[PDB]
Amino acid sequence: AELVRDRQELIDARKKELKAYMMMGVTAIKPLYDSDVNGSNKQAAKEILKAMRFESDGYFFAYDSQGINTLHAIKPSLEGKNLYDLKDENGVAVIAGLIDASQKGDGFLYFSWHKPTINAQAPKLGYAEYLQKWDWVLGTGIYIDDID
Amino acid sequence: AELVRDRQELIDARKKELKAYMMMGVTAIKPLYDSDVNGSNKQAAKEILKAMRFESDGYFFAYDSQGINTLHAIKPSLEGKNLYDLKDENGVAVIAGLIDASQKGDGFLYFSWHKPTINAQAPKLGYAEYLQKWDWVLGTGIYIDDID
Repeated sequence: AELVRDRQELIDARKKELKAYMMMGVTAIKPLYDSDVNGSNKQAAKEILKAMRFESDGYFFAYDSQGINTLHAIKPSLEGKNLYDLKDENGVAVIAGLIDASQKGDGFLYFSWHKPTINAQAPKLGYAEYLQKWDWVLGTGIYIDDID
Repeated sequence: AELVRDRQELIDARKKELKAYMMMGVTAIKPLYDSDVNGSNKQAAKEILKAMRFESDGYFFAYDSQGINTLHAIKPSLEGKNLYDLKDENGVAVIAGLIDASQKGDGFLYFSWHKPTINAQAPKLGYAEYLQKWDWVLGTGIYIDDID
């Protein structure tokens, strides 16, 4: 019960951090987002979000409501690909799950994904917010393999 | 000793957060900073940094090595003023202390400053990093009045 409690404390602290990091990304592009005329500023906002880090493994991605990648800080070759049907190694439908979490739920989803610092899959806790003007589900995450 | 220990744990957790937030701000402007030609991109970087928040009280400021404010997210009327001699209510030379912390020390300084959410002075822990190309001591902080 105690070791379980300590783990949940660590998770909850990380969820609070995730909301802060997301706020930083959303506010960093706010001048562009607010002044946008039919997508004129999307390219500029992409360049800012893809540069941002809160640690080596701490980066942004975004997908539209159809599951098409609109930006990826780590693997920009994903941009323009439809990943709606993508499943992780445990059968989690990651992209569909993030779209739904951000729109209909609390923004959070557990799944496995490439982890930059080891170039291999690892368990992650993702957090996404929906930016309706651009139809972007904008997300980031923390890796939980240290806990787990 | 226990209540002292819990306070130090809270402080250290906040210092870790501060380093993350600073990284986000530094990386958000990296494309601009890296491609800058003699200050051409400073204005654009200011607009991004002044919009960023990690909470209502979580924002950026910057001063040059002479103590001249170069950006302030909360009170932009400070920009261009020389605040090198400024002292808080406890006689802490805030601007000189941040310049020195960022250049010669560990980046951290305790001082009191206007806190947005109460529009009044409150104790703060600041963290600054030096960006030499622009001579900006770029900083942010967390308010500690809750602990204290």
